[PDB]
Amino acid sequence: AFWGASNELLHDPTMIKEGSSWYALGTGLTEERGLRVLKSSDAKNWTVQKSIFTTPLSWWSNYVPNYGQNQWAPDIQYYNGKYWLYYSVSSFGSNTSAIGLASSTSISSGGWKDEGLVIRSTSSNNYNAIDPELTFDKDGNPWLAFGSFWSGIKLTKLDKSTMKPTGSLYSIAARPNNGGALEAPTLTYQNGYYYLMVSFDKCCDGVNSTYKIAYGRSKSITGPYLDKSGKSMLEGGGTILDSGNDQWKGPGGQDIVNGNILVRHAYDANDNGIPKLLINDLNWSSGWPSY
Ligand SMILES: [Ca+2]
Ligand SMILES: [Ca+2]
Repeated sequence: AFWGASNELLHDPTMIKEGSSWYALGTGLTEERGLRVLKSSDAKNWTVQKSIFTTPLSWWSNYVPNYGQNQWAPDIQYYNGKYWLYYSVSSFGSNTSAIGLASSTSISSGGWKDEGLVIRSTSSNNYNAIDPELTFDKDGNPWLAFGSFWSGIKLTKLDKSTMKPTGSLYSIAARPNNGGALEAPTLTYQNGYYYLMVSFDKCCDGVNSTYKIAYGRSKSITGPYLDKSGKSMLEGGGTILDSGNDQWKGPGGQDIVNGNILVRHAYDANDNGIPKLLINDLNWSSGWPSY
């Protein structure tokens, strides 16, 4: 079922439970520094907390010299006794970007240790190092998906002791004939399959907001991810979970929480087109994700 939509603005959400509260994190407000943090007791009515990175980290300028003041598209998990917070440092439209990592033993305390650079991109790369997603393979070991535009969604294994990349960089979703207009991966292993969801974006309106949520599955984490029709996500495949409705436009930025909750943003046609946090239960019983 549909849990509801938030009061508070949130874009590119991730969410996690800590004690008697839920925390939802998102892209920082454009006019502020850092990452946006919301807290609630009911996952519906949220209060805005002090942001993460109200002070920027000094190393960011070494990789993204004219980074925008807000950081983007956080991702969080608790693993091996710590919270791991991946996030994006970038500037609007650019593929000169970096994904950073911070760690904590408590979200409510608001203390984060800088773990440094995860992966970066420059104009010389055919991908954009934003929109991280931490996932776990069938052996419980960590991997990172990321990407936005250019040749699309990438995947690397992570070293379980440093939480940074190891091995080769794999390609797992692309839209070669629609301008590379996809972003924001989320990836989970359920019932013997790897599932990849991505946001398909508008390619051609000069704004490139999210538009639909699309999915595919694969027996191996490195793909190919195939949609319900059998089409590979590397060739623009992806079955549409959600294309919005009368009130809620451009759903995207989706993240799978606890295996069976889907959070996402969508833009409120009844409230100035502001992106809000929408949450549904997720069912996998069909072989595929469903509301
Ligand atoms: Ca995300
Ligand atoms: Ca996630």
